Amino acid sequence: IDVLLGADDGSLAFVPSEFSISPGEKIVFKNNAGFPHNIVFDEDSIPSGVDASKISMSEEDLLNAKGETFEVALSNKGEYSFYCSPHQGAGMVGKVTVN
Ligand SMILES: [Cu+2]
Repeated sequence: IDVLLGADDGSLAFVPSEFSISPGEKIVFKNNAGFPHNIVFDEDSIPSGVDASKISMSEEDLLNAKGETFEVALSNKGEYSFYCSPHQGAGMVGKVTVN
């Protein structure tokens, strides 16, 4: 599944922001508008035992240019909350359910 980082009208949002996927399905986050952006998984809001480090960008890492991607595959079932660190306050947050 492809997820846009920033909407086509410049809104600071993940498009889509809430979605479900099957285990092993790849998520391709694509830098679109209002960059820089990043994708960070909340360590307190992911399934028990999962290493946030294996699926997240560092809060200091950034996708700076249009078209840059971050790809991740999730295996453990459950809900995962994620956000864009510089735009968290603006509401650039999401949640993926692995079912
Ligand atoms: Cu952002």
